[PDB]
Amino acid sequence: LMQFTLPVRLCKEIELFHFDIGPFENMWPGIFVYMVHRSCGTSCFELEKLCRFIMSVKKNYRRVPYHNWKHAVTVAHCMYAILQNNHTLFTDLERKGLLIACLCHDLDHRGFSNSYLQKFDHPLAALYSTSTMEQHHFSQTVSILQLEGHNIFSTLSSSEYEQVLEIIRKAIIATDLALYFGNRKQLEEMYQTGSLNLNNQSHRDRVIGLMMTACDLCSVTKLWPVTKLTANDIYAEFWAEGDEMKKLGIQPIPMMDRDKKDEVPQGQLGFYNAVAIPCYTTLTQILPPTEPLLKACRDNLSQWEKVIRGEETAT
Ligand SMILES: CN(C)C(=O)c1nn(C)cc1NC(=O)c1nc(C2CC2)ccc1Nc1cncnc1
Ligand SMILES: [Mg+2]
Ligand SMILES: [Zn+2]
Repeated sequence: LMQFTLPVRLCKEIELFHFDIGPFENMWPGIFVYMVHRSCGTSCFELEKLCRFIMSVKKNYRRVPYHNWKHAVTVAHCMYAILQNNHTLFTDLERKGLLIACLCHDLDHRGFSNSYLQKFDHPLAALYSTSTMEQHHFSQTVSILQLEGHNIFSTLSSSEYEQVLEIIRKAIIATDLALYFGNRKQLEEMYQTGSLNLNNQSHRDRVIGLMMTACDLCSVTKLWPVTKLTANDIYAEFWAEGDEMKKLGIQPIPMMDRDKKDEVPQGQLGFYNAVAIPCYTTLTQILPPTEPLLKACRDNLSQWEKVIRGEETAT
């Protein structure tokens, strides 16, 4: 067989949750295939269809500061690390579907929130009244799957194809952060009452939802220099959206106002406490080997505190 390999440093460090995929775009499809071959298997996908699918997905991501091709592969790699360290817990269809869900989860993102689309009266807001962008991301995934020579699931039965698409659909919808709050609360009680049951499909759905949120935010789980630089990229988008809110004569929320740039360290503090820490805490309870995500999330929370006390800088 033709096995995918990586340089020595990458081969070792890709197994770490805090791996950064690096600045060479041309290496990211190779890295994604390697992760697919090792987490799923070399026979999960025809290599020629996968490559065509990968390059078609890449083409349908946009040149935006944060919600771009690099973010898709990064999110997929966080899922890879969760799968390799919990390998006994997941089905064949789930390994197949989830890495693909992660690659496709922000397809055709123009760098604007569901809220901006509602206030702008974007046509997508008419079509999908909730999880607007996320329903578009799924719609874009299905389009690509339906291109000639792009059916990477061609060997699945009709009912399997439908299950894996349903895994992908729910995984992509779960990245709507507005749904994460409710989902984490439900999973918290379920765990603390001992009712959570991984043979319960509606419970699997919620756990995978939580893995998708964890994967989606995994930029807060990287070494500090990666986390700090990546924060410029998301705020570059938040600020462009705030400008656009102002153009509609609407005051943006604080994190999207580029005039409130000096309040980023406190807004980050707010975000780690209200969102990130709860997220990885609950994920660590349910999947103990996902610990290093929460550790690295706490370490970066500590770094934002150092920035607020002026012991560290945010260039
Ligand atoms: C709901 N709330 C309160 C928020 O979304 C929120 N409020 N503030 C003040 C910041 C927020 N979010 C982010 O910073 C953020 N969001 C996403 C998701 C929503 C798009 C992802 C990463 C984020 N950060 C980040 C990224 N890469 C490196 N380091 C940090
Ligand atoms: Mg998204
Ligand atoms: Zn995302």
